[PDB]
Amino acid sequence: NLDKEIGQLLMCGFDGLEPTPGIIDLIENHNLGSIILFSRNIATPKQVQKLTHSLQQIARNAGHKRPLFIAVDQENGVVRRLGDSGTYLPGNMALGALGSSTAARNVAMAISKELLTLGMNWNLAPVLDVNNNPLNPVIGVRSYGQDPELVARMGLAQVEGYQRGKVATSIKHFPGHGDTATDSHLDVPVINKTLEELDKTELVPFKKALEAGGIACPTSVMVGHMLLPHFNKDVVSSIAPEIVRDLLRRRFGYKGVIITDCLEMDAVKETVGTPKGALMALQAGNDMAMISHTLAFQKDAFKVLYSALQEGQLDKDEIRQSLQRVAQLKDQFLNWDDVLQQADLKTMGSEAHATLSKELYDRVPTVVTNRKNTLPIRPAQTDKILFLAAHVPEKEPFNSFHASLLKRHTNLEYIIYNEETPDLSQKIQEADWVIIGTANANLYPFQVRMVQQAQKLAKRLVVAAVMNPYDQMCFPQVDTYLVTYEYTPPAHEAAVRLIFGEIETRSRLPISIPNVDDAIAPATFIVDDYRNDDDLDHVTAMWDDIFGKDWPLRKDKINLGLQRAKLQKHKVARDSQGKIVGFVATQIVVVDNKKHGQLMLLMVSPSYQGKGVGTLLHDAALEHFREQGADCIKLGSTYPRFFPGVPDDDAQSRKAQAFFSKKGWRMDDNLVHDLIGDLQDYKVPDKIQARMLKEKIWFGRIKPSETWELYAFQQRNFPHWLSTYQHHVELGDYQDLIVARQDDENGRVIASLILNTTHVSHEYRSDLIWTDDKLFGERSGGMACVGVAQEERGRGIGIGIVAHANWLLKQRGVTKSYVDWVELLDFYSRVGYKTWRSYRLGHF
Amino acid sequence: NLDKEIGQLLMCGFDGLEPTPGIIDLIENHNLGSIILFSRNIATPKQVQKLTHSLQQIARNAGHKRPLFIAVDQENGVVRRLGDSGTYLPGNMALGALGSSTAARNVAMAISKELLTLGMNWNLAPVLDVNNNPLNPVIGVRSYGQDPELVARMGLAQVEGYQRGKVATSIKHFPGHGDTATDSHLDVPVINKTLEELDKTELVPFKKALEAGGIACPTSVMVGHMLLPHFNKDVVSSIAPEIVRDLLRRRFGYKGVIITDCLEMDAVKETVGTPKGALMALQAGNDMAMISHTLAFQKDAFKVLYSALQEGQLDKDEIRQSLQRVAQLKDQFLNWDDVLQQADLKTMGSEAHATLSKELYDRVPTVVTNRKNTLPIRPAQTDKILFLAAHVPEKEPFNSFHASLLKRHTNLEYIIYNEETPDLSQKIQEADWVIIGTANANLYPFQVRMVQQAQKLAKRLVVAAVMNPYDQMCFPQVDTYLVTYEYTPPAHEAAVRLIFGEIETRSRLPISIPNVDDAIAPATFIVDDYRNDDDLDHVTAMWDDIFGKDWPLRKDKINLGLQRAKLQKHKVARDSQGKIVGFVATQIVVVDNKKHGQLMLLMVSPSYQGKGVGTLLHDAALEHFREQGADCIKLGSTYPRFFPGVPDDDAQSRKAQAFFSKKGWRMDDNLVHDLIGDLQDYKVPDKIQARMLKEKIWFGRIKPSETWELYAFQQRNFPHWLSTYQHHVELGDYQDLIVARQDDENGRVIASLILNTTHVSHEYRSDLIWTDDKLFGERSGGMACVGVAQEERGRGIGIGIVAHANWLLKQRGVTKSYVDWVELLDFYSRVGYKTWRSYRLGHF
Ligand SMILES: CC(=O)SCCNC(=O)CCNC(=O)[C@H](O)C(C)(C)COP(=O)(O)OP(=O)(O)OC[C@H]1O[C@@H](n2cnc3c(N)ncnc32)[C@H](O)[C@@H]1OP(=O)(O)O
Ligand SMILES: CC(=O)SCCNC(=O)CCNC(=O)[C@H](O)C(C)(C)COP(=O)(O)OP(=O)(O)OC[C@H]1O[C@@H](n2cnc3c(N)ncnc32)[C@H](O)[C@@H]1OP(=O)(O)O
Repeated sequence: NLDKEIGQLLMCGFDGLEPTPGIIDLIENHNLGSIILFSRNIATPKQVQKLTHSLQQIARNAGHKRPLFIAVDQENGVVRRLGDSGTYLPGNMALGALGSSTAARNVAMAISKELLTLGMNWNLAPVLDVNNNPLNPVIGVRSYGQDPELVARMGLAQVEGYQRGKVATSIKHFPGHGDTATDSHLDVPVINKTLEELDKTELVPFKKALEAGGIACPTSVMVGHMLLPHFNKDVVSSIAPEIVRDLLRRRFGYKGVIITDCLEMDAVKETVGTPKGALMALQAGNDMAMISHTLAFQKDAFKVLYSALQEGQLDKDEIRQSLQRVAQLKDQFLNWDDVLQQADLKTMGSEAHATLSKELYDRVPTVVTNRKNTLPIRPAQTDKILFLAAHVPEKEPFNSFHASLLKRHTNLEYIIYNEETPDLSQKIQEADWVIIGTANANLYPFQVRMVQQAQKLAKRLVVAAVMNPYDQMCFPQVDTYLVTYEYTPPAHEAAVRLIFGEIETRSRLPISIPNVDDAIAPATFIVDDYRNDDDLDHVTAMWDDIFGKDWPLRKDKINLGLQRAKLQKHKVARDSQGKIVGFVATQIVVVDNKKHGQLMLLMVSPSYQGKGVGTLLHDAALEHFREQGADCIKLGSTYPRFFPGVPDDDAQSRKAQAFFSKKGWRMDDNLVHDLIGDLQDYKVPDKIQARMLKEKIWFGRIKPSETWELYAFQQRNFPHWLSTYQHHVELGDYQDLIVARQDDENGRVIASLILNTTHVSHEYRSDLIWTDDKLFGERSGGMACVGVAQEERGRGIGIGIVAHANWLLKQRGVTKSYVDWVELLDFYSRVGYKTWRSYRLGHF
Repeated sequence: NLDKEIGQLLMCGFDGLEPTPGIIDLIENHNLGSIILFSRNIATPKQVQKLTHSLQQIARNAGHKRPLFIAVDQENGVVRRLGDSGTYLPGNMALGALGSSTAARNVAMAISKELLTLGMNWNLAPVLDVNNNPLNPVIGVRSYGQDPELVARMGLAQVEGYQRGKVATSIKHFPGHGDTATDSHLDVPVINKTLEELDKTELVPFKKALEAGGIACPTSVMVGHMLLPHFNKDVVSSIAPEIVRDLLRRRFGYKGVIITDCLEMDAVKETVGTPKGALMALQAGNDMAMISHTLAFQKDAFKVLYSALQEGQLDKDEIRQSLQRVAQLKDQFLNWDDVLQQADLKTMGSEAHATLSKELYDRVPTVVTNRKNTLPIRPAQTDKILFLAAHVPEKEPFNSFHASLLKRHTNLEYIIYNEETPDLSQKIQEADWVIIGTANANLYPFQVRMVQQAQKLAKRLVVAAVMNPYDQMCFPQVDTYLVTYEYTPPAHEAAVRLIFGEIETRSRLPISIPNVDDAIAPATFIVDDYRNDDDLDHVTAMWDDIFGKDWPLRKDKINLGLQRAKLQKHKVARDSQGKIVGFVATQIVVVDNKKHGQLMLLMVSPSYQGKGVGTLLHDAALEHFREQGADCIKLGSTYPRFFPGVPDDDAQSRKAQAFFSKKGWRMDDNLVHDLIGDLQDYKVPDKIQARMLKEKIWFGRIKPSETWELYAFQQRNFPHWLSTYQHHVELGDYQDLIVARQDDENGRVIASLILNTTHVSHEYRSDLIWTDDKLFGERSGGMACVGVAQEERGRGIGIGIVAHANWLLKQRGVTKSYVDWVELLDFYSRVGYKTWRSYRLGHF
């Protein structure tokens, strides 16, 4: 009935660097729909492309309707299956400490690119567990931090990032594994909390992800293994319908794929059979069962499901809906052509991703205490440095630390200390500097003793914790302590750079360290909602301060720009004393029925630039868009607008272009221009008069009863402008809506454009805001949305109607004319317009 | 201015039950604007009225422009000044535990009523401090609870309630005194937190309150005395401009009054002079200084300000702004007539408030643990009960507790234990039941010993913590433990009621008790936003369960009512398993440019009524209105609409009316009716045909070009209906818009009404939803917004246009006609309408 088809509901691993006979059977006979891989299987880039293609080949020959999913746990920091095949980029708490959702988004994009070229098309990530427990072993630095809002902010960003690169996601571990001291792999963790308690922390990031507007909403959710007595005290969360069906499916109304964590962990293997745990998972409402590692359970589980399917121990109607959800998920990401074609090995962003890693990691480690100003250290060449590193329970992970120390200082001793290590007192007292490397000392007593010992003896001690940042809770006497949030080579490089004062701590602890309350606070800026009643004068002053030379702009024009923005969301940045230091403007517009986010303006005061304020505001902007589902984002705005893209005619502006591309904005190669035209003594050239006379073209306004003819025109020929014409009509600016007609005032509309003139057009028209005496004057105007019908092209009408528009402006007393956002410079050269300012567009 | 005027910026108290020469001097000569009273000054209702009236007269007599403010700390739990002059109603944590914002609002209203009648017109309250510290001596139960969101919720509701009752407020203590173990009256409390930290908890309730839309936004804010080293490490927040101006005035942009806590507290007096401190307070940016007790300081402080005014040590410009803010505030609440009248002491709601006290306190105390099912106790008359209570550091608080037990049991011994108390072991073992009253045992070790002692010896133990609820942290072994949240007499009464099983625990701990993980969790219901894609069928089902008998209503009509709701915010209530058990519907509409909140519908499944679900949904709705500033609230809705008020034709609906009035809704004495009229064979009466023909009145549809004539009519004569007409015009239903014109189809508009007809009117018209075969059926229609110009009344037009309306409807094939929400029954009786259903309206 559904015997072969139920293979799509599974995900299974294997051992080695090429397909086993096991998984070949499962795929070919039992229609297995998803694979999972680990470092065991990741040989190296060439081997993996082959491996993924091999599995894919066998799947197609075996007659699968859709291609396999090939999943992996790529969380990036401490946990990372790529190894040396792919780039080291910051893991979760590292990113949390870094504090930029944009940074995290980019990391996920960079990773998905790498995974997709190798054949991975499903990253089991991100982790949305919240780390409010100092002693959490399993989810330590795998969580972004202690604050559920920070976890949401960063989580959404990565789900976007990964899925933006055509790779599926799984937010985990539902309902929240971050609050326990118990490890899921070893024992059964208990979360003794009610739904009300869960709503306040655990579920915050999950709720926010599920409610995301578009690409930032995850495509699957993973249910970990934890006991929740207030919901189900008999069985673990993955197989309890109170957690899966009642909470995730019913309450939250989640329509996507639900999958389990590995059913071979002791939390479910030592409560029931892993083949039994597979049945109870799908009974609870899971769409999918995970069985990584040991084949035998994979065989059993399959036969367990077949028999249960015969009885009626599985609701056949529910399994159909599950198979439907898995089909939908596959159709979103998978197609046979490019799944088999494979991409070239150089299409991994290896070089670009490498320079991202260097750039990010310099902003990661935190100096937590520095009571004696030991850091930065500036030893003399002949000073003896003792570097003591803890043993690990990857093999010698503190060797990269050692390497990085060597680049700065060679008179160095490197010892890996453990429980057995003979007494090192004498070395500690003799050395001029002692550096100790802890790795979860708060879980490994020998490290705490080592640090406490050295504290008594060392001349100058510094302690770097490279796993969880909580270690100093065990030795608060230590005056100088820092954290790297992960033991990766680049995290150690950055940690050494920090120690030698090459770099400066910019990150902020995403965590509380118990018994350590004098944490060092960097200068912090906070983002509030813009309040026009209170903030307008300051924003006005900021504009003149930054743009006043080339773009002087009075308070009311700024206010017009800002107050008329659709679905607006403007923010300011304030220092600790509430003084405004930066501003960002923002609107959302619908085009083709896609939400479009427009970043209208981003600016910060000169004396406060280069402190991360721009980045704060910028992230607040994209985080808002992200939640709203504004997935197509633009630099500058259409209407209303300060700039259509990024100014190009001064250095500070071009510098701001680099700022934006470096964050991930795709800037255009070519420029875009605003034109200026003198009309002092403008006459319509005779050739055009004669042409328009010969063609029998009529120009003039549209009347209210004729509006439909102008809308009909725009709908057929320039639908992207209809809303602009409609906006003016709402204000009653009919005198600015000029049309060309055939023969006379009753002929069909064959062309049109939008005039504007200072003091004539409605006060809420932002067509021309540059009315300062040093730019365009009082006696100023312009035109826009110029267009001729397709049928009527090549009769000289376009140049006619523009030339007429110039005449009309001259009639109104206009001496200086503004043609905004155009490219055909030779066209407007024929009627006296030379270029005024240039911009480079950007989008995302 | 300016020296006389500065007295308006001061608040001073005094000794006795009549004016001292001291304050008489301050009022008469120094222009003191505000008084503060304490228990010293309150003896009895009669004498307080005489006191407030005397103070008020002297101010009037002495030539004050505006009345004195008369302030008091009336927090209602452990902090009260009224004593027995006013009703005992639940203090803060009692209300947090109770869990209803409507209950907190209703308390404040009752208290502001009692205060005003005595001449007290400023309550220094509510406390928005968040109590996340288990050891907090000041601000224990004075805080609503641990969750800042709960504190905001209740805080807004009380600020509404007090100001609703024409009494001023001061939210306190900015920036948030909830997190310390140090007491402000004794020593300087330190809050070592950054702005970013404070924003997470301390400042949440203050921000929520400051951003409230209308009456729930507070009119003053008090700044406590606490050291914040990250902002200012030299002086306490009261006199630190980094807290007062930079944070409250600039960053939050608050425009109301800022006032200090008492400048006589040791935090201010023992750091710097109390006179000196008043100068620094106004320098920091405070509007108003408090000096509650000592005449010498009140005298000196004034002398310090007069000299400070001379130099220019005070920004004179800033003082004028302050004086204007005080003037603003006084003008909002105070006028000489009411302030000099002494309202009858019958107009204190004493008997009603007594009833409220009883009703609420039954929903207050919580049974926290009851492992042995000791509660409820059922002692035989001859059993011996021993009651041991802690000494206080009032009188003998647990006394009332003693009196309450006596009523249930005669054989009872009562001993107030302390440190000196000789051993009591013998009586404990001998007693059948032992009851121990603790009063912050976690602060007083002798109580912990006493409980530990009894834990082993006593036969059957129950422990009642009557101050802070945290006491069981000191003795988790105790199986049977309850808490009252305050030692007021009715809190104790309710506690005893719970002990003997007369009542049952309905509250939930608003707090976490350390070392007690097994709290008795009652079965709870959580409220989410209504999702129409998931919940429509269930809400439709729920409708049929509850109203299906007399009001059968199809899904699409329910969906129309709900989706067309303006500024909608609908909620559902689920149980732990996500099953929907209740629904509330809501919209906001603007009339006279005030926001009007409309409670469209409130319903819960029958099997789930009487479990607090209606209250949960109800409060969620009122919290939303309160925040939005929708201060005029209605039962039912205008357009769209299920009901215009509460139905009256069945018992369940009449019972639901009681439900609303108990919560404080004002229900009308009279009813309001929907009408039904059979048109099967209707004819226009001959007398009316004549009258119309005689008055030469013309009827017919309004044409699009004539729309302005209809709007002009409605504007001049029925402004409250304009928006409904406009709504129908947007849909294009001109064929339902009938007018009366003078002679002719071109005559002035003199009357109008709105028709509707099933399958003829636009699909989004909700005029008539009752189209079920058993109600009005498919051949159905109606009229609304029937109105004759005031200059044209008594020409039989009203009856003419309505008689015409029936005719037109009959022309359409309508047999049953719906006239909704009317009163003039005899009028519609003349055209064959009898009453169909009746509703009682309700407002707040
Ligand atoms: C569509 C439009 O909005 S167009 C208008 C854009 N505005 C302008 O053209 C002119 C005004 N420009 C500005 O206000 C600013 O220069 C902005 C908005 C472009 C950037 O604001 P800033 O606060 O300087 O940004 P931020 O401080 O995050 O700068 C990031 C860079 O500064 C450096 N930096 C930031 N903080 C630190 C720190 N604590 N220590 C050392 N270096 C730092 C980094 O190198 C970082 O990356 P990059 O050098 O690779 O670019
Ligand atoms: C605009 C319109 O909506 S028109 C109104 C139309 N709606 C209806 O008529 C629907 C029919 N009625 C109902 O659905 C419900 O009865 C409602 C909505 C009126 C009230 O909902 P309920 O859930 O019953 O209210 P709730 O349970 O909060 O309180 C009801 C009573 O039970 C009591 N109660 C609640 N929980 C408990 C408990 N755990 N133990 C003991 N008593 C309790 C309350 O104190 C209250 O007592 P009171 O009668 O002395 O005031």
